Order: sequence, then structure tokens, then C-alpha cells
Amino acid sequence: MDWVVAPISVPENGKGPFPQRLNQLKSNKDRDTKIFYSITGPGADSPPEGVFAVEKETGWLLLNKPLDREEIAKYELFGHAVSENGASVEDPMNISIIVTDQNDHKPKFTQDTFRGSVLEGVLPGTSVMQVTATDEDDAIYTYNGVVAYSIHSQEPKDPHDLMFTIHRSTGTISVISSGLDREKVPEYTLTIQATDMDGDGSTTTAVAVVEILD
Amino acid sequence: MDWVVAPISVPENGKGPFPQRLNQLKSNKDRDTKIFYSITGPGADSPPEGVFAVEKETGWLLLNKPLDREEIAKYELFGHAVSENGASVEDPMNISIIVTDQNDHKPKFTQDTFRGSVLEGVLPGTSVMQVTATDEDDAIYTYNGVVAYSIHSQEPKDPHDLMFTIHRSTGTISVISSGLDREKVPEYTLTIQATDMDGDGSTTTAVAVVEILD
Ligand SMILES: Cc1[nH]c2ccc(-c3ccccc3)cc2c1CCN
Ligand SMILES: Cc1[nH]c2ccc(-c3ccccc3)cc2c1CCN
Ligand SMILES: [Ca+2]
Ligand SMILES: [Ca+2]
Ligand SMILES: [Ca+2]
Ligand SMILES: [Ca+2]
Repeated sequence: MDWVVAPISVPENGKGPFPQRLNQLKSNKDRDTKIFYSITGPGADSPPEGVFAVEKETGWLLLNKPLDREEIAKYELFGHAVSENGASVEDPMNISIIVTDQNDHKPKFTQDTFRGSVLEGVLPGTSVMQVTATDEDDAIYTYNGVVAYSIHSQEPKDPHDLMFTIHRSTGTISVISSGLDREKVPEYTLTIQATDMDGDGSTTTAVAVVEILD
Repeated sequence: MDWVVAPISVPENGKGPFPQRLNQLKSNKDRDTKIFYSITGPGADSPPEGVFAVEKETGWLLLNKPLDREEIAKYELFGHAVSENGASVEDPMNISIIVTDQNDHKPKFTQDTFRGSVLEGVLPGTSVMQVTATDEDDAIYTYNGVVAYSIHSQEPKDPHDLMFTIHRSTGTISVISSGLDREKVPEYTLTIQATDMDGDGSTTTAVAVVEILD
């Protein structure tokens, strides 16, 4: 009884010293001759070379350097078993290395300044613009690339203080208080923020400048 | 050819929807009857009950909740092959789950205010005190719980702007400049900071109060 496929899930940007052992190969029939192991493939004997390596005698698969999942996210290697007489004993076994995500990219805003506009008498609830930011990290399986949006401050304060909201996850700045007037205040400037791990991580700052129109 | 041991490495505090498929069991006795798969061990039928489960007619090993490594960092379970007559077929296979760590804990100083002191006439380089922050994440195999120390600000900014420094990894504050004097400034108040992922992570802040002596 065994696994149908056995991938090796390896957290990226890892520490300690290298090499590191990952799993150990063994062939069914190694009381026949002595067995010498070898790995091949992209990440072993093709570029990037020398990222993975196997111990000839012991069969330990080794990690040589830390992996950036944000560069290569999975490898496909092959295990080779060759007796001391030169005989390929088994078929090269599929070795699959899945690189899992650490939170090693701060979220970075689309543009340094975002510019949008709206009109004096729009009903509370009304879209005005959408900002964004990208986090190069993963957002399907981890929260490391999932972004939360917020508004820090609003200048000028004038008719109110919470003049706008931004949707936490889509980045849509709405107006929420009727009371706009282009003559009294023509150009608000929102100081906005993107925060990875869904608000519990790093925070990048940028600005959105809403102009109110006649 | 196979691994002598295939643990499953599962990033903690995972996203997406659950359950989640991890690997699939299979018995090299299934070209016979229709086998039915079950699962035992702490995390399965012991406390905490129900974190893993396997689809009886597929063998897929499912994860029901997101894991917290700092709550439990490893699981040893057993999978079971039975036919329609509850008949144990081969022995139970061992399932080893290795919860890999994410940066889900901000660094916490041990006290809000460290108190130290040093004589006015000590030489530049002279140690003074050593502050400390602890991060619950792994600092062995990952940077998530590796702290980096820094002085935010010193007040009063008398005589020089920066009279002290701190070891980035050890927490030891030392004197970097000449000119302490109890008569002129008898105490300095150092805003200290601790940042995880060895600097590129989350921060909290404390203060170290250094008294100058005759
Ligand atoms: C619980 C968990 N964490 C993962 C992290 C990464 C990949 C993964 C699989 C194939 C290619 C690339 C990545 C799969 C998983 C799963 C199983 C959920 N289908
Ligand atoms: C994040 C991470 N990566 C690993 C890689 C390997 C082993 C490991 C498990 C059993 C024996 C020897 C080593 C443990 C870990 C952890 C959890 C850190 N408490
Ligand atoms: Ca790499
Ligand atoms: Ca748990
Ligand atoms: Ca941490
Ligand atoms: Ca953690």
C-alpha cells in the first residue's frame, strides 16, 4: 500500500545550511548488485543546473540552494538506479517537487498616483474609480498574495471625514456621503493602502485623487 | 522504485475551500475486490477529531480545516485497506503529515520597557543592555520567526543625533559615540523595533530607557 503519486512539497526561501535532505530513494531489488543513484532533468542536469542532487550511494535527494517559488514553482526530475555493473535496473522514477509559497513579496501599487473623478450629486453607494495593487505571491492556496485595501486619510477633510469608502477586496472607491460640491471642495486626495495576507502583513501606500465635477 | 518514506508537507493556515485533497491511497491488492479506505490516529479519530478524513471508495486523503503549525506541527496517522467484509487486507500504512510554517505571528518584545544603564565614560563599543523579542514561527528552517533589531529613534537627540546602536540579531545595545554626561543628559529613551523575516516582515515597537551614571 502506497501513494498513487508522492510529490515533495518544499517551502521556498528556506533557511539553515545547504544541502538539505528531502526524501530517500530506494529500488525494489538492491541485493543484486550495489546500486548507484542519479537524478536528471530541469533543475538537476539541465538549467537550472545543480539545484537538486542525489547521494550516489545513500539515495538521499538533496536541496542545494533555496528555491524562489516566484521564479520556478515546480520541478520534474527523474530518478535513475544503476547497478555497479552498468545495468539500468528499474525505470527512471518520476520525481515531482512542488514549491510552496512564503510571503516574500510586499504588495506593490499599480501606479504611484491614481486619478479619477465623479459628479457633485451622485447618490451614496456610487463607484468613482478602481485602484489596484499586485502581490507577486500566491493567492489561490495561501493568503500571502491576497490583498486588502483601505483608505488612510482624506484631505481636505471639509464636508465630512468619511467622504469615501474603498471595497476591502476589489479596490473600488465609492462616495458614501451626499454633500459634494465643486465650488466648496473641487479635488479630494485619498491616501490609500494595500496590505498582503489579507490585511495581516505588509502595507504599501499610494494615493488616489478624485476630482469633483459640475 | 519508491521513497522509503513519503511525508506530506502541508503549508499551515491555507486558503481556498475545504476539504482539500492531499494524496491518494492505493493497495497493491485492488485488482481483486472493491477496497474501501478508512483512517485512524490523532487528528482523525483521536483529538483533535476530524482534521483529516479519507473518501472510503477513492482513497483520497482530505484535509478538513486549515492547520496551525504552532498548535500542532506533525501528525502520524494510519490508513486501512478493507474489503466489503471489514476484512483487513494488508497491514496499515503510516501517514506522516509535516505542517510547514507560514509567517502568521507578529514578533513580540518580552517587556514593553527595558531598563538599562551605563557609565558616562565608557569607550565606544561598550555594551549596555540587551533587549529581546520572541516570534512564535519557525526560526530553524524558515525566516518567519527570525527577528531583526533596530533603533527607531533616540530622544533627546543630545549630544549627537545617534548615541547608541543595537545588534541586529542579538538585541545588545552598545554605545557608538563619545560624549555621554550625566550632568547634561542623565537618561535617554530609545524606541526599539523588532522585525520578523529577518527584516522584511512585520514589526512591533518597544522602548529601552538608558540611565547615564557618574
Ligand atoms: C493542501 C495543498 N497545498 C498545496 C500547495 C500547492 C499545490 C500544487 C499542486 C500542483 C501544482 C502546483 C501546486 C497543491 C496543494 C494542496 C492540495 C490541493 N489541491
Ligand atoms: C516548515 C518546516 N519545514 C520542514 C522540513 C522538514 C521538517 C522535519 C520533520 C521531521 C524530521 C526532520 C525534519 C520539518 C519542517 C518544518 C516545520 C518546522 N517546525
Ligand atoms: Ca530557484
Ligand atoms: Ca490545528
Ligand atoms: Ca513571524
Ligand atoms: Ca507560523
